[PDB]
Amino acid sequence: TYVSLADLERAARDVLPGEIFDFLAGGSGTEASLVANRTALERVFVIPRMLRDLTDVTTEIDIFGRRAALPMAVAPVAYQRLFHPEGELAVARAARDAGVPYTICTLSSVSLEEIAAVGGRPWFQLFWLRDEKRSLDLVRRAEDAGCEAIVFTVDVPWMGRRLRDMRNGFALPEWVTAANFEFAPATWESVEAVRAHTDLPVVLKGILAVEDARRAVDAGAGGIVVSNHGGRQLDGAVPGIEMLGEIVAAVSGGCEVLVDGGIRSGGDVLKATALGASAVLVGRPVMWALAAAGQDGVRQLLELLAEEVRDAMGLAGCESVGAARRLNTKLGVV
Amino acid sequence: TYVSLADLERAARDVLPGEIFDFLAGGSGTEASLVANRTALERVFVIPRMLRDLTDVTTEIDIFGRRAALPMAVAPVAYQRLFHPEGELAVARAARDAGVPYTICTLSSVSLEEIAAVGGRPWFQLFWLRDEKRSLDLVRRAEDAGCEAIVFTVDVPWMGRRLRDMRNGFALPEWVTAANFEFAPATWESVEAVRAHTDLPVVLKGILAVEDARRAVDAGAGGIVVSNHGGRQLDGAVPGIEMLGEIVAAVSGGCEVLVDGGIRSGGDVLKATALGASAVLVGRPVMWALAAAGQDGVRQLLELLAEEVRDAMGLAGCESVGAARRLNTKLGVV
Amino acid sequence: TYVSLADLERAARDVLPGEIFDFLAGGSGTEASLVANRTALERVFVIPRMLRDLTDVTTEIDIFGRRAALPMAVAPVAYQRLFHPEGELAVARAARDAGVPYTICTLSSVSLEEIAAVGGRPWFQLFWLRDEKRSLDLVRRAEDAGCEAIVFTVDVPWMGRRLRDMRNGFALPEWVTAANFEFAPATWESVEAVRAHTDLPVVLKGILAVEDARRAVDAGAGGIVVSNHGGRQLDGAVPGIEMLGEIVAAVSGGCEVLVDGGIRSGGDVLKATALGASAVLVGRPVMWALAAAGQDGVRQLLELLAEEVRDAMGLAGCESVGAARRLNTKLGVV
Amino acid sequence: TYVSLADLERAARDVLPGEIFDFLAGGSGTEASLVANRTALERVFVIPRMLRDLTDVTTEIDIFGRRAALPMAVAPVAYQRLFHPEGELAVARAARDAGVPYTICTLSSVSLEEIAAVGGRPWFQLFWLRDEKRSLDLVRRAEDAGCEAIVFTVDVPWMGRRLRDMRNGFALPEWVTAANFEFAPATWESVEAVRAHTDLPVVLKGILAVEDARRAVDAGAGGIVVSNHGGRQLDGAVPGIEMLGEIVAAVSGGCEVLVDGGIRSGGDVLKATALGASAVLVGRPVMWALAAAGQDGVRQLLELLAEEVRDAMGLAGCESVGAARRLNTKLGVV
Ligand SMILES: Cc1cc2nc3c(=O)[nH]c(=O)nc-3n(C[C@H](O)[C@H](O)[C@H](O)COP(=O)(O)O)c2cc1C
Ligand SMILES: Cc1cc2nc3c(=O)[nH]c(=O)nc-3n(C[C@H](O)[C@H](O)[C@H](O)COP(=O)(O)O)c2cc1C
Ligand SMILES: Cc1cc2nc3c(=O)[nH]c(=O)nc-3n(C[C@H](O)[C@H](O)[C@H](O)COP(=O)(O)O)c2cc1C
Ligand SMILES: Cc1cc2nc3c(=O)[nH]c(=O)nc-3n(C[C@H](O)[C@H](O)[C@H](O)COP(=O)(O)O)c2cc1C
Ligand SMILES: O=C(O)C(O)(O)C(F)(F)F
Ligand SMILES: O=C(O)C(O)(O)C(F)(F)F
Ligand SMILES: O=C(O)C(O)(O)C(F)(F)F
Ligand SMILES: O=C(O)C(O)(O)C(F)(F)F
Repeated sequence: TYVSLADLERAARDVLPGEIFDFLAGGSGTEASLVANRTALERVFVIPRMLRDLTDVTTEIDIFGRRAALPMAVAPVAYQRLFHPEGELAVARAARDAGVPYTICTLSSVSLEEIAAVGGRPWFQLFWLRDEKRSLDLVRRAEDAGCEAIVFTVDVPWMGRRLRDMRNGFALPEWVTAANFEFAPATWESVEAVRAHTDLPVVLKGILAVEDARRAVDAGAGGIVVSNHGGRQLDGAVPGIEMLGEIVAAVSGGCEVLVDGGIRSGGDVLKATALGASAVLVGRPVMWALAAAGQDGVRQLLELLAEEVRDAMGLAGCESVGAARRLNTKLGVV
Repeated sequence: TYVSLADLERAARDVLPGEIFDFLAGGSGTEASLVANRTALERVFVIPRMLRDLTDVTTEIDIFGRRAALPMAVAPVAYQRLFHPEGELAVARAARDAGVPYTICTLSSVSLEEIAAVGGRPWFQLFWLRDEKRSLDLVRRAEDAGCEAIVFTVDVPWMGRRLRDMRNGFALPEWVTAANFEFAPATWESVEAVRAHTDLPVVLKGILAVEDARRAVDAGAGGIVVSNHGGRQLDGAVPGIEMLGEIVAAVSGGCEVLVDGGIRSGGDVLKATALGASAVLVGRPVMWALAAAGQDGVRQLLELLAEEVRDAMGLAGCESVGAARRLNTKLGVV
Repeated sequence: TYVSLADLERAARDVLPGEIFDFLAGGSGTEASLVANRTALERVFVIPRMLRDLTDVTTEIDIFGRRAALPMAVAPVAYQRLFHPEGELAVARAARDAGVPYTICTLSSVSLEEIAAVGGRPWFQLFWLRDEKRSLDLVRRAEDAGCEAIVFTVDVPWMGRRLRDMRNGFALPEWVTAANFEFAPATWESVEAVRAHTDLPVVLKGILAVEDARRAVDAGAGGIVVSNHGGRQLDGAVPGIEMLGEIVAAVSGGCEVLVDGGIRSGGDVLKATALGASAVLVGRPVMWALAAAGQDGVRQLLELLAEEVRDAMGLAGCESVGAARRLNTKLGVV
Repeated sequence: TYVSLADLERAARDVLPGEIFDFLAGGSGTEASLVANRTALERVFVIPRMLRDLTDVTTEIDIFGRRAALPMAVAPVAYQRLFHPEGELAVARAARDAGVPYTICTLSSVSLEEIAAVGGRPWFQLFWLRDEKRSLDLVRRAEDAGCEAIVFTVDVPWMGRRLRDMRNGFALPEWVTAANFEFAPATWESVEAVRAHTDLPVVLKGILAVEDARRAVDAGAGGIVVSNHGGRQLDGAVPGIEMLGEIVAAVSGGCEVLVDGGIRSGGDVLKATALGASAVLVGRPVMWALAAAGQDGVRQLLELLAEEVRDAMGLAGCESVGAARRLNTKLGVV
């Protein structure tokens, strides 16, 4: 039985080959931004409210035209067959059963149409490719397969410097491939080409500057993910959680504002929502659960997160996610 | 001989079964709010005054119509027979003899009428129950038994996630019961029902938001306890000591403002009073003393705390608790 | 050869009996204020000036009508025969030869007249006693013996709670006595009685509140020492170095403003002067040198401190102590 | 293969004699300013921009009339034959081949004319000497040999207190000499004498006070290096990186503003440029590479730094160094 997300990390570290654990856990450079994602959340404290009606606490949200069971989605994580033989299918089935959106990756190790066929109203994460037409074909494939949003990753003009992977000489095993089939820097022109090619909401993942959040709204984005890519891209990039409040104020409801990086409990979800997030993404912990126990492991993680989110909301006096967004916070020292 | 409260923790850890020590020591979740209660006090420094008349230093206060020997009461702690066979009776006798109020718990392991019969003008802590009538009957029982204040706990719509207890599989031994005999979320309506049912002062324990402190005064509370429940409820809730000054300013004398969480010396009592508290509650250390040496252990703890409070007040130039409330503080780094 | 003051602490720890080392090193309570004296200095960084004339760097100051070779005096430390058989005489001889004022203590283990006969224009530290007439007789004795200033300690209405001493059961050996022969709280009336009884400058040692520094000037003090008594009195009292700049601004040249607590190098002297101190006191390191090597040890400490002060001043562009007081500082993180 | 600058430090520590490693690694006093150079950079986080054109990312700058391949130069480091038998010639050849300026030192262990003959448009670092005419002759020698800038070190009126060197009894081996052949405090008059004696840009290295940066522009300096001399001069001097933004604002383009101290990656270069630096100097890491592998080691270090600078710039949305200077930063906690 798992009682915290950290139990799942310990389980995944036991089972996975070291170099695959390092691919999953690592960040770029000195890993300063990886560590800072955790430090930044640890410094945030919630000011809970008391004595409110909790007859019908609900953790549901409406986002991108669908009800979701929690203010959370599974982050895009490439090559999930690295962690378990059922890879993306195991995670997508558990997310569907939990009512949580799952983000299908451009670098999925099972084709996007197979994962979409699991059901659950999934999203699709796009990398812009040197061949533009391939990127736009991926968007059309995702839409035709029933994906509900395009999560355009805007912080990977190229992959960051992953020193653990370099030191391990890590490469994909022969049995893991990019099943949808290189990176080209995306620009605002690329965003507009995607927006013109689809009716789905376009969500820009990897925004940290306030001006880029404003420009995303002006560009017609339906959402942004405030994110430093889990500390895997620019080493020294500010954590998303440290930019979130300023960004939420600047867009002033013009798009959904998600955040990711280091969310490791329902209490962390509560902190993100109190700082103004519409929802969070969760990356590494979902893969820990997949490595530890496959689909059932992911189901147990999502049940644990749902319990922790409900617990934290009610302890803070919030019968709905909207009420949680109106909580105040205080920075402290750890 | 004990020369600090930390000597009592070491003694209690030696004697108690591990799972009972963990029930006592633990907090919710990652224990971030438990640790932060200590960090927050450690960052506060007092600016002492010199050269004042200390002919007649007194640590007494008047609160809820009674003189108390120190600006301190024993916090409500459930199930004290877990720590010593005399449980609540041992603690209540020592508190009476020291002139300190003792808070009888709804979850006491000796009935509230037995503990009240010890004397000492006790308080009574109320949990709101699914059966409302049971809660209101408890209030009437407490009043009929001579309790002087109703300490309504407002931060437990349900118990937080106590991971040590889950991991230990902790349960009450067969020989410990709730001797007054489930939780229902309390609301402001519950507060009003209690206020209408009693002539005693109603004290809301577990307030952290400034607006909830203001509303408590408007609701007719005679006091509040600024508290995160010793880090046992919302993991990530701000420490009470970090909200205390703002709350004292907002209520501007409209009710007594107590604080708890991490008070471990007379110097900590002085810090709380300099931040504006009327009095503190002390929880875990009283149980350490009870575990270590029963009634005599509690007596020794209260004598040590009285000596440390007198010492700190006089070293800071304060002949009375009111003067201590006018001290200034400075945040520092530890 | 000693190249830092920390070499002397290591040497003194080797030679002294543990309980005497603990009497010297210890503070009150949890030792939070003892540690904070060091943390507070470590957080201060100097902004040095370049390209100034350093033809004739001088570390001298004029204070209380005498030239001193450094902006430093030996702090009052009781019972110096605990550390070396020559006790106060060894320290006073080395201070005289270095041109540094030495503070003779009320609790000296050699009589104040013997120590004054060493020469060197000494100061005299006064404790107010239950028998007032004894305190005023001490002042007259000190003046008749040629002491140049009365350092009235205002932060010891009684001794703080020295837990190391309690735990060690420390007591003075039979061969160490208060050779000038209990504490009574001093008040502003006591200050005025001393000021009326002597022509010497009265320096109030142990001021931390800005208002008490202002009142000291109004009371006719010639100086104050901004100090928490080396963390030995109120545990949780702010470090003097954290109050110094505010106090220097409030008195606006109306008296000399000294500081002590944790000065462990010439660079620390420079930080204190850049924060506005007229001079520092140094306590524990002088006793380390005395324990390690007697008079010659103290001489070596004072020569090392003089070299470090000259080095730091010149590296910061300061040909005089007055120029060092005009340096700016920046708080940083350690 | 080296994947970070820290790999080179480990390699250099293996090969060098301990006392030479300590000469290289050490700082003055307690090494507080040495450590603070790293802490200060670790606290700075970059706010990267996304979706910008990265077709032609260039790391080049124009400085002192020459194009440089990176916003970096090799800092002046005395006596490079201590680290490798080819000393300065090995480093200068690698810097030339990488397109990076190399600063020839007054205390070079190979004559300045030999090092200049390597090519690469070098700079020359000047110490002011007791015999002024020797300093001015050095300037003329450097100019006649083709050096492009005079880097006048203004923070060494004398050498700081290097406790590692004292404790090791470090001295130059007989086979290392000052091949160009004592310190005199330099003043603003010395700066003017140099400016009058040369047509080359004069760069004042070791400025930390804002007023001294302003005065440097007024004095006709072409640049300054904001620097605490790698923590080797005043122990307790603020890190240059903590003064850089204020200094850049005060000079408001009147001279080039470089910074040094603790630059250990391309990400650190990016932080310095986002705080407004025109370029950085790098000291110790260049010597680590020289010790580890001679000229080829330096080449590998400079190739690694070039890759990290390009990577960090592009990940932050910057196609040029000028764009990197317009990035914003946020202080965080580590
Ligand atoms: C192993 C791994 C692979 C990832 N692959 C992608 C990817 O292909 N596309 C993308 O937009 N983000 C990718 N991410 C970033 C995540 O979507 C997410 O931003 C980061 O992991 C969130 O932080 P968390 O892992 O701390 O929860 C990846 C993360 C990891 C750990
Ligand atoms: C073992 C334990 C049981 C407690 N039971 C109750 C309770 O029944 N009702 C309540 O209002 N608080 C309860 N508390 C909270 C305390 O009253 C108090 O808020 C917290 O312990 C104060 O902090 P301290 O222990 O750091 O002094 C309990 C605390 C502990 C440690
Ligand atoms: C062992 C010891 C004894 C002291 N005795 C006295 C005293 O009799 N009177 C007094 O005013 N201060 C006394 N002090 C305080 C010092 O004068 C000084 O304020 C404190 O030691 C300064 O800090 P430092 O030791 O960190 O340099 C004593 C300090 C120590 C360590
Ligand atoms: C061993 C050593 C010798 C140095 N010699 C000189 C020197 O002769 N002249 C000078 O201006 N700076 C000298 N410096 C300072 C460097 O130019 C530079 O300011 C400092 O090393 C920069 O920091 P970094 O080493 O952290 O990169 C020296 C530094 C070291 C480590
Ligand atoms: O973080 C990852 O591993 C990634 O997002 O898939 C990549 F490789 F594109 F950068
Ligand atoms: O902290 C406790 O253990 C408590 O307050 O008694 C409970 F259980 F109600 F939450
Ligand atoms: O700090 C000391 O030991 C003292 O100042 O001498 C005392 F005892 F008076 F408090
Ligand atoms: O830091 C150095 O070692 C130096 O700059 O060369 C010196 F010696 F001049 F101070």
